[PDB]
Amino acid sequence: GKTFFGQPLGLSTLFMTEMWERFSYYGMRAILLYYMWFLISTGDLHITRATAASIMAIYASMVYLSGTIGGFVADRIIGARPAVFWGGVLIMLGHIVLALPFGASALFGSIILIIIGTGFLKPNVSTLVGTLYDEHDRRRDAGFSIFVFGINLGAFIAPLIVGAAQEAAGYHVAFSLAAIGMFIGLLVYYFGGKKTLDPHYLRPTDPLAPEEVKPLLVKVSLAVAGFIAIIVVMNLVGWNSLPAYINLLTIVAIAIPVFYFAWMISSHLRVVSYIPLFIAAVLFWAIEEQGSVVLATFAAERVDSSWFPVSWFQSLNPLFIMLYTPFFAWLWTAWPSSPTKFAVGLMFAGLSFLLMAIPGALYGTSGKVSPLWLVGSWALVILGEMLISPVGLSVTTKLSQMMSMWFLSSSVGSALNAQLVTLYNAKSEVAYFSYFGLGSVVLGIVLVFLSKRIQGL
Ligand SMILES: CCCCCCC/C=C/CCCCCC(=O)OC[C@@H](O)CO
Ligand SMILES: CCCCCCC/C=C\CCCCCC(=O)OC[C@@H](O)CO
Ligand SMILES: CCCCCCC/C=C\CCCCCC(=O)OC[C@@H](O)CO
Ligand SMILES: CCCCCCC/C=C\CCCCCC(=O)OC[C@H](O)CO
Ligand SMILES: CCCCCCC/C=C\CCCCCC(=O)OC[C@H](O)CO
Ligand SMILES: CCCCCCC/C=C\CCCCCC(=O)OC[C@H](O)CO
Ligand SMILES: CCCCCCC/C=C\CCCCCC(=O)OC[C@H](O)CO
Ligand SMILES: CCCCCCC/C=C\CCCCCC(=O)OC[C@H](O)CO
Ligand SMILES: CCCCCCC/C=C\CCCCCC(=O)OC[C@H](O)CO
Ligand SMILES: CCCCCCC/C=C\CCCCCC(=O)OC[C@H](O)CO
Ligand SMILES: CCCCCCC/C=C\CCCCCC(=O)OC[C@H](O)CO
Ligand SMILES: CCCCCCC/C=C\CCCCCC(=O)OC[C@H](O)CO
Ligand SMILES: CCCCCCC/C=C\CCCCCC(=O)OC[C@H](O)CO
Ligand SMILES: CCCCCCC/C=C\CCCCCC(=O)OC[C@H](O)CO
Ligand code: NA
Repeated sequence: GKTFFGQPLGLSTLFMTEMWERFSYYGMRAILLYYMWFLISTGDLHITRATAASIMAIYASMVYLSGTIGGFVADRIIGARPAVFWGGVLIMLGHIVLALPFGASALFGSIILIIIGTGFLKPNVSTLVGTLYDEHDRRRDAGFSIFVFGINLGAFIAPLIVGAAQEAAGYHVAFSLAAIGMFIGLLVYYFGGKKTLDPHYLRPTDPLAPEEVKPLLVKVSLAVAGFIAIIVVMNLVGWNSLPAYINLLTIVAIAIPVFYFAWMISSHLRVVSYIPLFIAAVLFWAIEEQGSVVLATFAAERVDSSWFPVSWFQSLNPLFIMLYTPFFAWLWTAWPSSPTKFAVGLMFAGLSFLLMAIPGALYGTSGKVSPLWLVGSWALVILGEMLISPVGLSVTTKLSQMMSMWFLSSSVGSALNAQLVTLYNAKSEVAYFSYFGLGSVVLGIVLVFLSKRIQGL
């Protein structure tokens, strides 16, 4: 029978939908920080570079958090297929906003649009992949792997294409390419979906019952009122700078999992066992998410890249994932506990940062070093990713609220980054990499020691 790599044909539509959406997202990620440096350098945007770095991290943190809500809105209110569509429209508008002839004044609107749009789309394209398969279809794992390959393909080519356009034709043209990529995704998604997706998913599959509407409304309104209350009090007492708002969002992103732990623990052994795994994932993702902030800074300031666009380094994360997956797929069938995998994963992340301490220690920080240092850094952190990422969902489910905590681990890690990356600068380079690299190796060794008990729990 006709398939797409052995899978139902609908996977082709969803593969390309996600590939082009990830193209738009990671094309933006690869130039947004440099764009803020440019807006800063012309006096248009009145922040420090450290705040610009902080923004990048909390942006990612909010995007991951937003994805924790989009499943519910689709399943219970609008349906999965319209969530992916309108989510894509919002993503597209978010890039259009940065393509328009504005400067710093458009940044917040773009960020809000992409936060909301990505939160609608990302959980719900993954849902639709599952809908391709009946309950006990054994292809299900294979289809999701092919899907993830589409994600990485889009992440790989976007910095190449969008980053080259940015240097040749300017930031506005480059962001317009991100919007067009999403537009392409919407075209394939809309017309391909009708031919291959079940019309059942045009509507919520668990619509709010009559008595559930009001409690939901009350709960949302109380949250909005509380948040706005905190913001007026912040402005009355004079905590109204941009870093003050970033600290508020940091606190919110960390509090949400902390309150969930307190809920489950006080309302038991397995849950206690998950604290060190969640912390290990948080720290892994912190380092991994710094590729686009701290390593991107290092790439622009300290690497000799005179002959190629410096945003291209952002292709190495997905490149290594793609290159490594055959070897790791063979390893998991030829061959370790998940707590051991997390600990070794954190150690590789720590090594990836220790490695970057060497060129400044050996050559000084005033010159430029070879791109191969960053190539080796991403090689190491992605090695850890191959250990932690394929199992993270599994371990957290082996042990609904908590299922979402796996996805929150990368939001918390990015929120931690919003604080940490403000410490990175030309003068702190070597100590920053040394401290956080060694610190992550040491905690990886701690988790190794704890790995047996956790295995029991
Ligand atoms: C099984 C996974 C393999 C990945 C391991 C990769 C480890 C990376 C080590 C760093 C090597 C790059 C540093 C060498 C370098 O910078 O060369 C500079 C020189 O070419 C310029 O004069
Ligand atoms: C049980 C472990 C909890 C995980 C928390 C992760 C670490 C969180 C905060 C560490 C912040 C202090 C680092 C400041 C620092 O010394 O950086 C060094 C460098 O910037 C200059 O020497
Ligand atoms: C597959 C299992 C991997 C197990 C690896 C065990 C740990 C490997 C290497 C530990 C090296 C950490 C040394 C850090 C270091 O020397 O930095 C010193 C520097 O920070 C002093 O300022
Ligand atoms: C300039 C005026 C714009 C007014 C906005 C109203 C837009 C109304 C319809 C736009 C056409 C796209 C709707 C299709 C849709 O609902 O997608 C969900 C599912 O994917 C349908 O297969
Ligand atoms: C579902 C969570 C929704 C949370 C919404 C609040 C998050 C809003 C923005 C993310 C943090 C970005 C703040 C910095 C920023 O917006 O840059 C604006 C320009 O710097 C203007 O100076
Ligand atoms: C609903 C269709 C949405 C499709 C994506 C929207 C992008 C469409 C066209 C992009 C045109 C934007 C040109 C960017 C631009 O003006 O460059 C400015 C230069 O810096 C100097 O003019
Ligand atoms: C965080 C701010 C964003 C808040 C947006 C969430 C919207 C909150 C409540 C929306 C109510 C959902 C529509 C109600 C509804 O469709 O009722 C139909 C029922 O299925 C039949 O009784
Ligand atoms: C921006 C978030 C602050 C809270 C405002 C969100 C509330 C938006 C809509 C709530 C309207 C109540 C929904 C009831 C409803 O329309 O259901 C109709 C039934 O389906 C009747 O057949
Ligand atoms: C949901 C309604 C609550 C109000 C809008 C939600 C936005 C949430 C957090 C705002 C944090 C981003 C602040 C953006 C900004 O430009 O602040 C910087 C100040 O202008 C510095 O003086
Ligand atoms: C699921 C629970 C959600 C809990 C969210 C609680 C957030 C409560 C308070 C946050 C207020 C702290 C922000 C103000 C602040 O830190 O100022 C930063 C700088 O010191 C100002 O210069
Ligand atoms: C599908 C594999 C195609 C070949 C690798 C794709 C390259 C994508 C991004 C490269 C990021 C920039 C790295 C620059 C670099 O590695 O140059 C190393 C040179 O040997 C140093 O002169
Ligand atoms: C268990 C997987 C670990 C992968 C091992 C491969 C990495 C082997 C050595 C990495 C050390 C990188 C430093 C190389 C170095 O410092 O050379 C610098 C030269 O001066 C550049 O000309
Ligand atoms: C298995 C391959 C792993 C390759 C990475 C090995 C990393 C091991 C050690 C690198 C740590 C270098 C620290 C450099 C340092 O802190 O020196 C400080 C100097 O005084 C410069 O301020
Ligand atoms: C010059 C560097 C100093 C040498 C450091 C290398 C030490 C390498 C590994 C130490 C790990 C200690 C093993 C403890 C352990 O694994 O416990 C066994 C159980 O499986 C733990 O749950
Ligand atoms: Na360059």
